[PDB]
Order: sequence, then structure tokens, then C-alpha cells
Amino acid sequence: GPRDVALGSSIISIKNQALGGALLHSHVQPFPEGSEQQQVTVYGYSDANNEWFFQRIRGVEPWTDAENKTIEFVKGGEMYRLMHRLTGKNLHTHEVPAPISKSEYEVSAYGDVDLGDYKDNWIIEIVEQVGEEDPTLLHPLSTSFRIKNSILGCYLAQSGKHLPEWGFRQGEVVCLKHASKRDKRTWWNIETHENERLPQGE
Repeated sequence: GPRDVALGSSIISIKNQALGGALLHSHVQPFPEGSEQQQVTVYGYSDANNEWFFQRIRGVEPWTDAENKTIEFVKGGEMYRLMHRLTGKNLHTHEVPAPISKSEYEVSAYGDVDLGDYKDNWIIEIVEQVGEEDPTLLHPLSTSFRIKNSILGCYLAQSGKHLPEWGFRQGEVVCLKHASKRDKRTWWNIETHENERLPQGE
């Protein structure tokens, strides 16, 4: 994949860095309780349901494919939405107990490019850059980053718990309250990166 992730046109999968860390995932299956919205999980194999792309925050006009004039790069410290590619939904959280980790917040996929709320805005916080590439940008594999909800202030995390059979026993994803900086369940990296507009990164 290309070395720098772009807003909108970069298709990425995102891997958790804790032990047993897997790929951020969504599918057209609802939570049976909680908010009953579309599930978000982690999955262990390559799959089109692992594909996400970055979108502009709620509050400004969104990026669209017809925007051929400009390529913008995702920057540490800035806010973005994360869109599930196949379903078009926003990575979402809210003050709802998580399915298994009842003291944490449930994470779902909700809405679309136009519909949702400001809990779809996440701060991308870069916490480690391997190599001497632009420290402000996201690079596949070498960048570790955290995903902090702009409204609730919690961190996206692979909890370590497994969902029941209704979540195909995939891994629970939560928004951790009071996470430590060095809690690797809240550390993520770009695993795969696809973008036809960018120089390929050999």
C-alpha cells in the first residue's frame, strides 16, 4: 500500500495492537440488546467487511468521490469520521453499556455520510512512529495511533472479551473509559491500504 493515508479515497483495515489483536470489523447484524444498532467487532481474517475509510467530521460538508481536484492526508491530532465501506455507516458510540464489558460504552455502526451525530467524530492521536517518515501522517504498519471519541472522551478498544454466537463469537469492541495511555488494547495501526491515486509503497 501507499505510504500516506488519504481522506476519503484511502481504503484501510485497522489492526489492534494488544495480544490477540484483530481487525476492526462491521457486518449487517444487529446487537440483540443495548442500542440494537449494527454490530462492530474485531475479526481475525481478511475480509471486505474489514474495510474502512476516513471521512470529514460532522459539522463540515463531507468528502465525495467527485472531488477530483484535491488529495488530503489524514493528520495526527485532527478529527475524522470512520466509515464502514460496504455498509456506509459511521463508527459510532453513545452512553449505552457495551454487550459484555458492562462498565464500558457500546460501539456500533450507525447512520451514513449525511445522518448521525457528533459522537461519530473521533480524534486520531498518533502515539508511535517507526521510521523517519512524516510524523504527522498515518503510515501502514509503522504508525500506532489511538481513536478517541470527541464527545465522550473514551478510547476505541478491543476489550479482550468475545461476543456470543449472535456476534459469530468475534471480539467485543468498546469505548474504554479512563484508559491508560500505555493500554495497548487502545492502540491501532493501518494494516492494509489501497488507494489508486497514490504512489505504491514498495
